[PDB]
Amino acid sequence: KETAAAKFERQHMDSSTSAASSSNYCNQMMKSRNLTKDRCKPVNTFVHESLADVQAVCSQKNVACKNGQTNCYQSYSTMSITDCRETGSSKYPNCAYKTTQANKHIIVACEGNPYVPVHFDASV
Repeated sequence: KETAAAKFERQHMDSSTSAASSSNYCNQMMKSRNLTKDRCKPVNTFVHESLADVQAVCSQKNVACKNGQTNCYQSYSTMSITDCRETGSSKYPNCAYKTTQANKHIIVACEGNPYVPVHFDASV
């Protein structure tokens, strides 16, 4: 059954692009990563870095997660991220997203051994 660590990679990693390059990125990626299968996931972030650099955040700065959990970590560095937010025209199964490209610090929740990212908490 898909592990939380593999789910994190499927929902949030895009190491094969340095940034989104068209306003269609989100529409394409959300669908291809199967995030719109049962319903339109309202918001999702993609990280354009190597997985190794993202797993390493689990050893960077410890911060409370937005929900008060103490297993969150904030990247020491800014990262290339694409934010995808549902549009007013989004209608299941035709989920429609606005693509935003930015460079920010990321916040993830880590668990297990090896200790790796399992949830994308926020970009700051």
